[PDB]
Amino acid sequence: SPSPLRIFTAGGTIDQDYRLEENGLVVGDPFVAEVLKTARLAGAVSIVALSRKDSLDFTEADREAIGRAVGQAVEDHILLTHGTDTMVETARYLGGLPELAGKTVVLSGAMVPGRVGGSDAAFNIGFACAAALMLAPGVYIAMHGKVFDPAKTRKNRGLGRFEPI
Amino acid sequence: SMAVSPSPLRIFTAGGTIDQDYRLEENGLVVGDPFVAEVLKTARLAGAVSIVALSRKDSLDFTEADREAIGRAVGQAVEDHILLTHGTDTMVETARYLGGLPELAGKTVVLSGAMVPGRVGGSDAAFNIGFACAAALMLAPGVYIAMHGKVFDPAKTRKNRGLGRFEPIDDQ
Amino acid sequence: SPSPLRIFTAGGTIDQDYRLEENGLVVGDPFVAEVLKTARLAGAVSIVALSRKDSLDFTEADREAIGRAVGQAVEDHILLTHGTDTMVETARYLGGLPELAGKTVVLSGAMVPGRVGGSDAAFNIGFACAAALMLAPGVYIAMHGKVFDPAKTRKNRGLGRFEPI
Amino acid sequence: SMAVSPSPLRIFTAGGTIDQDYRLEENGLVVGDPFVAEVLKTARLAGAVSIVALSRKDSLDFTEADREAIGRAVGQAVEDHILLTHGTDTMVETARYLGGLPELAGKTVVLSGAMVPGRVGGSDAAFNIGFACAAALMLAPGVYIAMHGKVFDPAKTRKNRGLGRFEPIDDQ
Ligand SMILES: [Cl-]
Ligand SMILES: [Cl-]
Repeated sequence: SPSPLRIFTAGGTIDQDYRLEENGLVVGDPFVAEVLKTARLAGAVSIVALSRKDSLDFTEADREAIGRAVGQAVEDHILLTHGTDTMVETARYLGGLPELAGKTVVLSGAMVPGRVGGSDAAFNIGFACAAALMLAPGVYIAMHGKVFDPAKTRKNRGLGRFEPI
Repeated sequence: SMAVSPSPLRIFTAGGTIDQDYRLEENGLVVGDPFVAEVLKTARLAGAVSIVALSRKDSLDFTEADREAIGRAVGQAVEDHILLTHGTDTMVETARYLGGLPELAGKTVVLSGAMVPGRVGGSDAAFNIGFACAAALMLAPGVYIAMHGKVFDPAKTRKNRGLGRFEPIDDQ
Repeated sequence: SPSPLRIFTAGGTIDQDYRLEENGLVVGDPFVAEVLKTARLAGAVSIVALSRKDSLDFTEADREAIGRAVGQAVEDHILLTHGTDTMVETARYLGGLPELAGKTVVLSGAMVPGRVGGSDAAFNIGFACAAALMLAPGVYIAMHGKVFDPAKTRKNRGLGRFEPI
Repeated sequence: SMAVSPSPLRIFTAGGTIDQDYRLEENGLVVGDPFVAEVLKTARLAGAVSIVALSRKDSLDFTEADREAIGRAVGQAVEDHILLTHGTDTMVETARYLGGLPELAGKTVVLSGAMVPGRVGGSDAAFNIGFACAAALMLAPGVYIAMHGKVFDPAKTRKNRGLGRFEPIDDQ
């Protein structure tokens, strides 16, 4: 085989881990690296860290910086792992950038941290890798085993899911 | 009417390494329950996926009659998006057989599985299930093998039994 | 085989699990039950739920109620899973009760939730079950692969461990 | 002087089910690295435990010379608290052999392992390691089998190979 994939990590629930110092969860090392370590991949992949912030902390300036970072990739297939709180805001922002118009850009993450039992993360990473390879140029959210149009999607905080508007 | 989430994907299971589990009686691994069901249980799916168990035979007892039954089951499915979980040692033989059924011509059929049992630590299984579900939804009609985070053409693929990987057969 | 063991669950980090509604960890179902399900035990065990409170929330009245509950057990071998924040306070309280003087009472738990990767919980449960069977009547803390005297122990919050005073 | 945490327990590993792991080459389980090390890595121990790997032989290739080497290693240890991880099919034979060595008379020696490999989901291994570490520290000198959350007298124990459990031999 497939086209080279570049993966950017912006934090989120997917990456949370337990720390004794905080007596709870903190954004830790990118879980996507753990998943891809055992995926026995054939194709070229590179993983780059952007952020470990809470996605609620992202400003417009942070989304502009994420846009420029995705634009630094020569790869035309991109996965961004991200928190679900503001995944829609980032995805809509990227979808408006003429500079990304040739790329397939998929945002994903997890509702349950990858390091907690019963997580969606590994499935979501496989699904989102396929989506980043196979979908036409555009910006997408891949969650819940489907592909969402960011312009027509919202995060339901109370129900812990993405849904059509 | 209130929105109904479609369920475009059906899954069939034929066993293989992906489903192996330890049994005290055998003092070893046997083909267990379908591991794909465990992965989808926690995937928080928007739709549902019907998972239909076809066979758990050991690779050695898996016959041509068994492959026929798989082709009947895939062709009879209403869904046009199909994932078959299967052993890797004869996945190419099953994929090639399904590619020859004209009844499958409008369906996207993806075969997948795992090199390491899902119930053993460090398994490729969950990644492979996520990737193969997407592939079965997104690829054009045809028969494919989805492994190692890529798509293989069954007519141009072999299994390297030593290394536990699929490899392309290069054109000459 | 061994003498019957009664296990009481009072919550704590050991039992924490991720909930979408809280966007974080909450005290969930007792992890000791998950561990003992696969331990293939020969002996008689019964598990009883007392509390799912944060151990910091326990009052003197709650510790008196825990004492009376342990006293309702005919078993002379007792494990109490508990949060580490006030495990010493509960253990010292129980150690002062003449009514428990014939029982072996062991408190344990985990520094990392059992449902998070890399947890101490399963090891701690095996160790603490053995301790509850094998130690002389008394009240003990079993953590870090050793047995602590509650009267001579403190929880180091900053270092996430129990240590001699 | 500032307090030094003693390390009263030494661990020896002789393989067994507890250590089995999946290998692509064998298309199956082999005796892998010592799983006891994985469990103790995350136990947040106050002391340290030296873990000494003695053997990984398949039960079939495990010989009387191999049992002798285990008795030499346990007797030469400075520690008087010893846990040996081992296969369950011949744990009673090894335990009985060690019980006959006068050099072991002041040591508490516990044998343990797992019915299900540590690297397979749903394994007894971590519980068994915690329980057997405590047992090796708390029991009086002697040789014991610690499994199923209890202590077995090797002279009065058999393995039920069908059920994957140790059972007492009742006195008559
Ligand atoms: Cl938290
Ligand atoms: Cl095997």
